[PDB]
Amino acid sequence: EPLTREDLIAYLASGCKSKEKWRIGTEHEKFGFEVNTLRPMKYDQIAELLNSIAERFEWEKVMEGDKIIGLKQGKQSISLEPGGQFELSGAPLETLHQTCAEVNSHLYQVKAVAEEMGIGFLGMGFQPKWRREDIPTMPKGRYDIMRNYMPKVGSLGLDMMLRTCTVQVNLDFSSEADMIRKFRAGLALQPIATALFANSPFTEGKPNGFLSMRSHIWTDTDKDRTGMLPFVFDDSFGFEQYVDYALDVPMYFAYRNGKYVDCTGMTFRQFLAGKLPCLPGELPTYNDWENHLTTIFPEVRLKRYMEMRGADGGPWRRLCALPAFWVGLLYDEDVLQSVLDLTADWTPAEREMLRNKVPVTGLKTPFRDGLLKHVAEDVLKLAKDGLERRGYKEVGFLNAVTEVVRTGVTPAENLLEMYNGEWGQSVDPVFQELLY
Amino acid sequence: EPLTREDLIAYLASGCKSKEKWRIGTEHEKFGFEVNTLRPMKYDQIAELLNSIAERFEWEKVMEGDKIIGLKQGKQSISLEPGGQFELSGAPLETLHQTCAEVNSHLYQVKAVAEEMGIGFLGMGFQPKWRREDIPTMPKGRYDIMRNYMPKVGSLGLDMMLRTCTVQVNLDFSSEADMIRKFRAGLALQPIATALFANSPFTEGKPNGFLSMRSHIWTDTDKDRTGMLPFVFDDSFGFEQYVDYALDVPMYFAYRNGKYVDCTGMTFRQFLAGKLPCLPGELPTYNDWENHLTTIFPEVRLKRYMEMRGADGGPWRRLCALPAFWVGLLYDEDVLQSVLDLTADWTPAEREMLRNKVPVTGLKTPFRDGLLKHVAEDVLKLAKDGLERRGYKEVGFLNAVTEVVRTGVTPAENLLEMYNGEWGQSVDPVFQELLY
Ligand SMILES: N[C@@H](CCC(=O)O)C(=O)O
Ligand SMILES: N[C@@H](CCC(=O)O)C(=O)O
Ligand SMILES: [Mg+2]
Ligand SMILES: [Mg+2]
Repeated sequence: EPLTREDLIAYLASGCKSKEKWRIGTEHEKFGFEVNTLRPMKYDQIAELLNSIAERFEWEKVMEGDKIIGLKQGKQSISLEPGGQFELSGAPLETLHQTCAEVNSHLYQVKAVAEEMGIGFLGMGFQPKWRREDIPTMPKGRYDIMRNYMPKVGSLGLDMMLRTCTVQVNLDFSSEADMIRKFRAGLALQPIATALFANSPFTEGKPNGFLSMRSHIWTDTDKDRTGMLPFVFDDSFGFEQYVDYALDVPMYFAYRNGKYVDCTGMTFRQFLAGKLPCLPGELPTYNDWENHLTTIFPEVRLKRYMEMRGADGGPWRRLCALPAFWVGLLYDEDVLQSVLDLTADWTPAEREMLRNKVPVTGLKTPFRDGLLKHVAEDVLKLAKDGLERRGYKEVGFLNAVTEVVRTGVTPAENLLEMYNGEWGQSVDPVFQELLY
Repeated sequence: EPLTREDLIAYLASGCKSKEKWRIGTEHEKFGFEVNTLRPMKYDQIAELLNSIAERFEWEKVMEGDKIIGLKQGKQSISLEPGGQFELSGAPLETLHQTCAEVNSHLYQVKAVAEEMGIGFLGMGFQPKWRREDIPTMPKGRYDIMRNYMPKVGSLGLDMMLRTCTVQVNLDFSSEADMIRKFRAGLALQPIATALFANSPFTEGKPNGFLSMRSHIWTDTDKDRTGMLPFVFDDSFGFEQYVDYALDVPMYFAYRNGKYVDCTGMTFRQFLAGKLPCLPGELPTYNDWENHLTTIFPEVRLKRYMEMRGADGGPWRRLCALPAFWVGLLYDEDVLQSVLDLTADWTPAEREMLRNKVPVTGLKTPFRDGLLKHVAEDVLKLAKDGLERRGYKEVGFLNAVTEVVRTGVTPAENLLEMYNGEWGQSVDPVFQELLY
């Protein structure tokens, strides 16, 4: 009995969980580099790193052919982005104390192997030193397919793939109503998160004119699968409408017979009808749908959980702060409403503007009769309220962004200040400044 | 059916484990201090620390009355030495990668709570700044009993209790023959470990004339229950002879009716006969025997496992190095024999001398036609051989002592060099230098 559109809707809806079952999934990506040369870490070094972590700390190996590309341990996964960015996808955890302990565990295991390899890790949103052609490409079929497709849909998507790092958080919803509310809160506030975590002002050894070049890159990666999703704020919005959106987003690939088939320029509607030209007659599974859902990259993404996709990679205290920010805003029901009331009369154009201007000016971005800084003050207060109300003593995790909001000065701006003062207008010291 | 001497022997013998079942138990102690004042951390702060770790990181509370004095999580325990020294007693682990991960986990959890309390931790062998009367006394009955007894048996035992920190390792034996061999290897080499980890040259803000004042303190704590145990090297030595030794060591207390009874100046032989004056008619259990065994403090201690008791507390890389040192020497059968051959013609006087002089001169201690440094070169080579042969890639854990052996310069000596140069003959910067 083949899958239908209605099944695809139900798949998203099956993510619905009672408040007591809500968890926090935190993912972050890091640039590996040779300590002596600063050169980006190569696949051969990455494979040694993965193999050694697996043996020392009891992880299961994830393979593509004879190539190790990741690790699994319970509900944690370690994986590789296209330019070797080294990712932890954490477990679904109950508290942010557990989240930060999980981040520390990972950083410890990584460094315990990498140190004798002469390898360091950098927490930034965009690779500050090296050109696109300097970046190692990982031996993964799905990335080869994507690398070929990116140039067809934008100028900066290859930089997304090879030269950016994010920290994100994955969160749960209890119902469609709850999902709609979190999606709208998450989208309206995403540019505030982008500003607070902005950490990518350098390209190839110089300032690039941005505070988050990473966030900027996502505005010219591919228009079919990015952005602020204004339709989410339409009264019609719901699981059904997100499915229709996703069905309109062209496919990258389908996994069949052990490998990723290039299905670029094709649609999941074709797949549903058994009429994918890359796979004539094959019918999709839930895994196929899940796979397709994971090729969509808006500022907030929906699957069986919701992803806040807004934020630059950063040092460990910000890795623990990102999930804390969103937990406080979205996991307290009153605070969630407060965000909705705060952002209720924001127009589609205003949201779009904030998303587009924040990468340049961060919290100094003008907004109405003031700066984005003033809105960030209100939102941070709310985030702290929600952590306090959770009763787990998690509010100290927002310490790492309290000073940013207070001063209106982003992390990227602090880096630029060092670059111009103490660093003698070189980015090389950032590899010590932001070393894990 | 009451316990007999033969049962007490069998209790030690029940520790015997097949090589595949051997594990590594690592314990270390740390001084807590207020970051601003450097004052030693008080019991009220300690209780908050313990309570917060328990709640955040899921530890079970260990109580004495309404007073929290420790935590339990599986086979790990956190506990308090008499002056508040903050101890982790780790799980029995298979590899040193696991050991060091365990140390990191603990340091992370401690710091994650202590930072907002304004509390730091110092890894040293002896409290470098404060007087004996400055040290908080923990509200534990068994320590109150001990504090009263110490002055009756030495001048420095109160300093042992209040002002020292160790890192130790607990290891397994397969049989009585194996136990005898490890005990003799462990005793003969203990002063080499003491020298390599020597990290206590300051008393009350000045140099005290030693490299390990901590190790020195153990030579005037109590002669009945300390030292190099020359009888271990007698041909008669075995489980039986250790039991006779322990039976000769006077008791501190017995736990009965929820509390520690003062049984100082009494013996376990009295207990065995039901003739303890502190507990007339009570007969001992295995727990009572275990309790008594844990009031014996030689350079190597025997219970159901063997403890290397030689080494000063220190920074995290030395916490992982201590257990690695002994694992390489004692857990490879060939290396174990090599240690025995190396130390075969060492006399009781020579061993005693090394134990007594190492606290003053470390690796510069004369020994025969050279310095202790030259013996340490041989022993470190052997330790590395044993780690290599284990096949777990654990040899990098001896990196933290390779330079000490090479140069013949102890950690204590490096501290003294800083004290006299950069620190302006104050010990206060050690609280930053050796901050966890
Ligand atoms: N590395 C991308 C995110 C890639 C992904 O996980 O989809 C970024 O910096 O935003
Ligand atoms: N704190 C003591 C060891 C105490 C014990 O655990 O018996 C030392 O520095 O050696
Ligand atoms: Mg990723
Ligand atoms: Mg102890």
